Amino acid sequence: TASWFTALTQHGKEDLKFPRGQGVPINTNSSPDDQIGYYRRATRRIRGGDGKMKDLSPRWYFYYLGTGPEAGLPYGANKDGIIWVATEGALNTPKDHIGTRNPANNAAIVLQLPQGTTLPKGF
Repeated sequence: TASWFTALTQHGKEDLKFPRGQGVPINTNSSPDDQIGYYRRATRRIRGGDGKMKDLSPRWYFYYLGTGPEAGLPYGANKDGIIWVATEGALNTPKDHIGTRNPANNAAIVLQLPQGTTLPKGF
């Protein structure tokens, strides 16, 4: 269970969020009804240089609605580390026909957004 897309890295202090209508990654292999889902924060820890564990910059992976680690959440559900995005005209239906990616036979799609998308500080 992998995201179809590469991650957004949060270098700043602000959690990811998008104005309504923005934030769905571009995917030419999906249609207007599909453009809806969530980002999920994935945090990694590493052995620091001084020996103590430390956090790396959080990553945010996009998943289509009804897929991925929170495949059961309905759109808009409040849950820490989960933020919601939807393009105008998407259908609030699970996207099982898109699903998630098997790295064995599909590279990640480099995450792109249409120009002029409003990113928070640090993304």
